[PDB]
Amino acid sequence: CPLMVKVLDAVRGSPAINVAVHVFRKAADDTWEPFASGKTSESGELHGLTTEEEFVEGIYKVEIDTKSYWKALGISPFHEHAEVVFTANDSGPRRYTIAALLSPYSYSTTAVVTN
Amino acid sequence: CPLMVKVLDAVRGSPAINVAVHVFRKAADDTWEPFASGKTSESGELHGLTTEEEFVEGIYKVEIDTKSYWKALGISPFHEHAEVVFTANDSGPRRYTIAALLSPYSYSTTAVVTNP
Amino acid sequence: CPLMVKVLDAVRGSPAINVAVHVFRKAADDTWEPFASGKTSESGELHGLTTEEEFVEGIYKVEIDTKSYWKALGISPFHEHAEVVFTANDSGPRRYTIAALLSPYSYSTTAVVTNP
Amino acid sequence: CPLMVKVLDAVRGSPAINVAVHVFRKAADDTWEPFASGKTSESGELHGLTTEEEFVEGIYKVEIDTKSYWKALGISPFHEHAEVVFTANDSGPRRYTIAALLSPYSYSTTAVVTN
Ligand SMILES: *B(O)c1ccc(/C=C/c2cccc(B(O)O)c2)c(Cl)c1
Ligand SMILES: *B(O)c1ccc(/C=C/c2cccc(B(O)O)c2)c(Cl)c1
Repeated sequence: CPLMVKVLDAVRGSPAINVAVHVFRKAADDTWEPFASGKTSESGELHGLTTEEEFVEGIYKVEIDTKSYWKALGISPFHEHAEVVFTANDSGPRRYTIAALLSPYSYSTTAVVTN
Repeated sequence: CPLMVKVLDAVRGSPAINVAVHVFRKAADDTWEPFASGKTSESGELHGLTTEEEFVEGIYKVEIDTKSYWKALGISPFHEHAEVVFTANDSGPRRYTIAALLSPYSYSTTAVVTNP
Repeated sequence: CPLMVKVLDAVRGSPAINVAVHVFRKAADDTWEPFASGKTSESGELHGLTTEEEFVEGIYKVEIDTKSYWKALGISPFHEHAEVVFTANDSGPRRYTIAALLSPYSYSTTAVVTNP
Repeated sequence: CPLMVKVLDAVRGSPAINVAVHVFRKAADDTWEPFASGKTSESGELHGLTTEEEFVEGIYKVEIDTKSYWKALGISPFHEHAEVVFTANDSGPRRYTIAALLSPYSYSTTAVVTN
């Protein structure tokens, strides 16, 4: 698990369950090609998106469908989705956790990058 | 205005209006003495808490009554309040904005510190 | 001023000054068309991006160039930028403030939406 | 583990390691009595603070010594510490994770409350 995504709900104080997540890698023509996707688990987590062989250096975009998550809960959301765009850098063995904390009109995201 | 408090609502996408704020200052005997208090306005801002003369070096606690705020909107929030504790003016007088972004089970706070 | 962007620095406790901001609008062919751009001022605010006439219903993307900002301070940040994507004015014209609080490996964003 | 504390570093993108955490419970005279404490692990986590028998309903304060954490890294911090004050409510079996994401002039905290 070179790449994990974790999503939390700031309104209900819970994991954000069954949230669609799409990962894209930037191509040479500078467009976003699908790379991996899934739905978050009961623990708000999404594992097994990629493997260390496939997860090469490059720019990646993690898109979290926050709008559908809120809509299914009956709450009026602001954002179309939440997007996290970052460079994967090989300099040193790294595991990446992309965490997002969601509110209807706000979100915050952080990266936890470890050996 | 050496100390201003700004409060936003992350559920409604609006200023957080009518939020009670209490400020304390740590006294010599190490207890929290009441220093100033007020209510955020329609813009979510609380001005006029203190003056440059009164706002001396010290350790201050800004306690924002988040629970009352959420309860009136029908939500039973996690936190009793949000408190922000910091040393002020120890390198000379500064202007401090204490900003908070509120959700029922979460909040964020940041400080903007400027030199007049 | 129907659209304003405000950017704060969580490491320095200050406005984030000289941050490039690019705004796009989703066109009919579903591509992102350049809509407006600018630089945050000394107060971390970016005013004057658009007008009530120009700022029609649509899906907008506000892209904040966080990486350039951190790089100039010597920090190699995690994110390429912060992007904020939202439908605007679909219930009539509103005023939008897009606020962001920046750290090298993290950021938060919130929207304040008011009705004039 | 009825109560867990997790602390992350937003500047370095890592767990906040070896951070002192103090938990207090509010007493009848409305003063804060020490309840539990520890230092965060290598994963920025602090487990085993209490047990379900001891963790009764009441108001608790979690104090995170953020100032010492930043000082030991050579970074000038704003806050004296970060404090999280909440009511533990029995209505339903609950596990509490108090998470905090730290910057030198800012922090955010959320509660993840699950069965
Ligand atoms: B939590 O991660 C968080 C707290 C606070 C803010 C916003 C602060 C703000 C917004 C508009 C104006 C001012 B001011 O200096 O008058 C401050 C965010 Cl985005 C996130
Ligand atoms: B502030 O706006 C903020 C606070 C906390 C988080 C996420 C915390 C987290 C990350 C990974 C795992 C767990 B856990 O419950 O084991 C919690 C963010 Cl993104 C932002």
